[PDB]
Order: sequence, then structure tokens, then C-alpha cells
Amino acid sequence: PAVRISDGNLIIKNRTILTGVPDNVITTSASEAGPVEGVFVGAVFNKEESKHIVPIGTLRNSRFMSCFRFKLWWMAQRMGEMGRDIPYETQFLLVESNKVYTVFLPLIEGSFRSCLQGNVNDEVELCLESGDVDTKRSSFTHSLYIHAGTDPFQTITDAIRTVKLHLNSFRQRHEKKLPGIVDYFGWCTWDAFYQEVTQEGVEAGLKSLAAGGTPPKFVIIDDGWQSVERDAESPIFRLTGIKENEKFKKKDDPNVGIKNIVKIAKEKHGLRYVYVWHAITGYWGGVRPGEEYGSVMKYPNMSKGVVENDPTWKTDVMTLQGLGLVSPKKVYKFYNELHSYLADAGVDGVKVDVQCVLETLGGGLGGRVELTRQFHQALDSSVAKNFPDNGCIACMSHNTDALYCSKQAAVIRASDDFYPRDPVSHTIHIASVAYNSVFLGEFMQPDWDMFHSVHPAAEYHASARAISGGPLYVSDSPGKHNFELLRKLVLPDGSILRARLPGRPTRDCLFADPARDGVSLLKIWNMNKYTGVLGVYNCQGAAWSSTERKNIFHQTKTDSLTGSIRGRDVHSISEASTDPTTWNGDCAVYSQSRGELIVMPYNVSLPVSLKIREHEIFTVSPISHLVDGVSFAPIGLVNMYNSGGAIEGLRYEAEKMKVVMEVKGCGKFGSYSSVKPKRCVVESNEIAFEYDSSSGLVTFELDKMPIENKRFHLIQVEL
Ligand SMILES: OC[C@H]1O[C@@H](O)[C@H](O)[C@@H](O)[C@H]1O
Repeated sequence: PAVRISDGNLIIKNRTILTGVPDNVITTSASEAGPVEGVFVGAVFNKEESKHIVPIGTLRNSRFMSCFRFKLWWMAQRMGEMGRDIPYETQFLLVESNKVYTVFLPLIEGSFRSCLQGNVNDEVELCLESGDVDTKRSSFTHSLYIHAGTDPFQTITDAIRTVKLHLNSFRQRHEKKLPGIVDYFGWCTWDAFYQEVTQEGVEAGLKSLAAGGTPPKFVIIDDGWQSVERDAESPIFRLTGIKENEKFKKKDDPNVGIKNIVKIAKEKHGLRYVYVWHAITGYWGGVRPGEEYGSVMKYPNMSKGVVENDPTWKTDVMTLQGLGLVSPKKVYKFYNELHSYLADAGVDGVKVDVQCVLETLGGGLGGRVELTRQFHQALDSSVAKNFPDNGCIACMSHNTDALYCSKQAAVIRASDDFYPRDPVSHTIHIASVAYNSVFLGEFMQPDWDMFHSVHPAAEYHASARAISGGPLYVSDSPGKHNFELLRKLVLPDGSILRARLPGRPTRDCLFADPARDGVSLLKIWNMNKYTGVLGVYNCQGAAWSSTERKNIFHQTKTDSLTGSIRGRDVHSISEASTDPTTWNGDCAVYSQSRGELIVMPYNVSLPVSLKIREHEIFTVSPISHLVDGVSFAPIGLVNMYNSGGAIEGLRYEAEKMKVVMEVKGCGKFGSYSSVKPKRCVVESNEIAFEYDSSSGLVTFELDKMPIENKRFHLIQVEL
């Protein structure tokens, strides 16, 4: 049976993972298409309760990685060996048997949501909550799912799909429509102006970016454009109407609102998309109590796991001053009127924020899962009507309540905010995004957030954004730009080189905490179509503290650390080979910063050494062997972080000793060749190239962007 409770012990492929499983902890593997290859888990209790907790079993000497909510809104990573180290509010837990990998997915079930928490006795406990006193239950069959396999990433995905086949209440990332913004550079006003943003600031930020040759094709007008008011210390603000405030009304004709800056953005400055920010509850303090939308004051319910990890939530302005919560009966009316107004003004999407609050406001109304479902149901209906390119970015949304009802939305902020003025944040941001994407990336495309192009950590953030697989945008104040940096990310038409997957830790890094263990470098892998990409980060020296309950610096024993890369760290690198059945695993590896090309045989390590807050990017291309002595691998646009993303087509013709490629973009193009090319041809005309006989690096300039909708350079390399 493979995954079974036998005696009081949890056994997986004949390894004990857990011991001492209570007698009340019930399994089942039946489903519509019966044979389930892992197991659903639940529990019978005595009484009708709105909160429950049962140990699943006792976990010892088994490496894990967990993603846990350090705050209501956001997750971060924790590794350990013992059940006691599992944090409160653990929403995703992956266990290594030493070869074999087990995932534990705490689920929503009816009106209940579960998570994992460790206790002092090393038991893994299942915490079950409705977030509502009037919604109570004694027995559950499907509040956890457990599945195991020998590829950690494939194990995760296979489990998620099985959970999806049970619930039918979400879709996986790859089944959703990505809105078009993800293929372009954007800018977001948040760090530029905070809430003091005006339409004149919008226009200035778009002009300053385009002026330097890296034009954003989307903008996020963030928090600060809505009509909000304090109740009639620090007071909370509530939405007073759905239309823009006076900073977004054309100064000349007060009856023309946000339409003005949209039309300026698009017509005058060439933007393809405009998005705006709003809280899932309208604003931070919700909507002002009123008839129109049924808004009535609600006060956040505290839950233990949340409060345990974030004690400041007890005294937070939202918690103490409440929110005007729009009624479930009128929630669709609210989103629709807001979004209809926005869409009729030419807005293409919304960054929907403060999302987890709903788990704390289910008191009257069905509890946490139900309130979440209802709001998202309405939100998704309005989005599909009003923003039909699927214009929704989910923010502050890292709860299982939301994730398991993520049926439509396709982009999710993967971490806590970029914080330009907080030195502790930068290493942590890189770690959180990477680890969180392991799980969040099964649901939606991770968004690794805005960043500053002018900042000590700019390269560190930007390089990470390049290999993220997600939208790429800055929050630069106007005129504070590093265009040399930006050209590494953004082509002259505003298109980017997006990788195809959520960027994730290598197999290598899944169980070794690169923020805390003091020994390991973080390696992040992604794919393009015909290359892999690998980013290496030192992100030691900071993390959330289990004692201080916040992000701090902590002690590190060296500044510099040495790890290594292998072609195969790029987990799916074989999908980039034009001939995987004959491919012997050899890769061309190009160091983006050092500008160095190395041939790396299958399994040969190359050492990499980095001080804290340093990084390196490598493009990893499968070598094709045309004949004995004629070997080749494309690299792409070598002065861009994700160089391989420029290669759209690749074909080998060994009978003619020829390589045929389709390449997007412009700038310097690089390839590995064992021999000096006879000819390099671009659009039928021979072009000059250089060749470094000792590295095999071939180079030539793709001078301009492809000529008119003819999307690609056609390149022939004759060897
Ligand atoms: O107050 C506005 C801000 O809200 C945060 O939750 C969000 O992550 C930021 O990116 C910005 O939108």
C-alpha cells in the first residue's frame, strides 16, 4: 500500500517517518478514480468543536522543510530534524527519508482549515479551525493529505493535483491564464510615493524610465489613489467611495477621474496595462458602515498560531479599530461597481491586497473558509467580467483558505515586501521568495515583488527577479534609476526574458537553510525553453527569530562561503536538450557577471564562493554533439541576467554541420562551439563574430530589435 498507518506508526515505502499515531487518527485512499498513491488523514473527536488539535505522530531524526506564517499575511522557511522545531502555522511540510520525499498538505475541509504545529514532545500536530464559534465539528476525513515519491518537486505537484481532484475548488498554476503584464517590465508607485502618490507622480515615473531606454509597459498605481477617511493613536482609514480621490482627477476638469492618468499612461507614454491597488475589503479599515454595500464593523478574531508567531497582531490598528466588512450578500455588487468603474476608465487589473484578513472576520458568517470562499468567488467573477486578461495579483494572501480556492487568479506575491531602508530584509527576501515558491508556485505564478534599481542590494534583487519566472518591476522614485542594471532585465521595447517555471531552491538546498545553517549557499533554478538558469546567493546572517518573533541579524562564523554547482542542479535541465535520449548530461555554463564560459561534464562540480549579499547567475545549456569534435550549446543574450530566455527556437542539422535558432531581443548573443564557426548568418546576411578558441565562446551583436512584428532574429551558425 506504500503510505499506511500500521500499528501506531506511519510508514512510507517501508520507512517509519512517524511513531505513536493516536488511535483516533483515521486514514483513507478512496476517491472517485479510487487508487490514491498517498493518503488522506483525519480524526474523530468526542465533542462538537470549532477548534481542534490532534497529534498525527511523533517525528524524530528526519530532515524537514516547512513554510510557516510568521505573520497572518506571509510565510517563510524553517528547516529541522525534530517535530518540536516545526513552527506554528506550518502550511506546507516536506520530509526527507535517507532518496525518498514526503509532503504533508494540511487542507481545508468543509468549513475548516488546518495547519501543522510542532510540540515539545516532537509530535506533529494537526490544528483544525473554523474561525467561528457557531461552526462546530467532531469528525474529519480529509484535513491532511500525505504523499511520497522520489522526485521532491514531482511529489509536491502530484500531491497538489490529488488534493485538487478531491476538492475541485482550485486550479494548479499551469492551468490558469497568466495576464499579459508578466511579459513586460513594469513600475509600481509604492516605494516611490507611498500613499502620497498623485497622477503627476505616475506620469513622471513612467517618463523617467522610458527616457533611459527601459520603458515599462505596465504600471501599478498602488495604495493612495482611493477615496478614504478616518472615522468622524494613529487612526485607521475607511473607503468612502469607489472612485479616485482628488489627486487622480484631471486638474482642469474635476468630472474626469482616473481615466485621465490611464489615457496619459497608454496613449501618451505607450503603456499596455494599467493596474490599481485595493484591499480585498476595499481599504485597510474596510468600507465605511453603510447601506449601499451592507458594511458593518467587524473586529479581527485572533487565532493562537498566528498570535503566537506574530504577537504585534494583538495590538495592530486593524485588530483594535476594526474594519467595515462589506456584506457577503453585497460583496459582488461592491467588486463589480468598483471594477466596472475601473474597467470603463481603461484599467486592466488590480493588485488585491490585505487578503488574509477575511480568516479573522468569519464570526457571524460561516467562519474562515466560507468567508474567504465567498469573497473570492465574487472577486473572481468581477475580475473575469471587468479585467478579462485575468488582471489580478494576490497580495498578503498566504493562507490555505485562499490557496485552496484559487480557481482563477494566476499571480501571487510570494513574500513580504521589498524594504529599501531595512538592511535585514534583503537576504531574507531572497530566501522567502525561493522557499515559498516551492509551494505557492503550485497554485499561481510567484511574484517576487518590486525592488530599487539604485540600492546597495539592487543587483542581488534584480538578478533574483530575472530568474523568478514572474513579473519584473521596480518601485524607483522618478529619476533614481540605474539603467545599466535595467538593461540586464528589460529590452528596448519593454519586453523581458521570463523563465518558464516558479524559481525554486535546488534539490541540494531544500533541507539546508541558507539563511541560518551558516554553511550553505542558496541555489535557485529555473528553466527556459533551451537553457536552464541557476542563480547562487549567500543569504546567511538574517532570519525571523523564534524568540524575538521578528526579522533580525544573527551571528555568522565566516563572511565568505564556498558551495558548488552542477549542470544537474537545474532540476529539469533535460527538457532543454533537443535530444534528451542521446544527451550525455554535459552542459555549457556561462557566468553572467564574470563573463566566463566553462564546459561542465555531467556530474563535475564547479566551486562558487560568495560573501553575504553577493550572488552569481549562470546560464546552463545542454551541449549537443553534432559529430565527434563538433559540439554546441546556445547561451543567449549574455549581457542579460536570464540570457537563455532569448532563445525561442533551436534546431541542429548535423548532416549540414549547421545550427538554426530563433532569438528575440537585441544586444550581444553568445553560444558555446567546440570549433570556430565558418559563418554566422543573421536574417540571410553574414555577420561579424568573435571566437575565443579556448572557451569556445562565440559572440556577435544583434544590433536592433526584430524588424516589425517579425518577432525573431533567424540565425544560422555554420560549423
Ligand atoms: O500599503 C500598500 C502596500 O501593502 C503591502 O501589503 C503590499 O505588499 C505592498 O506591496 C503595498 O501594496
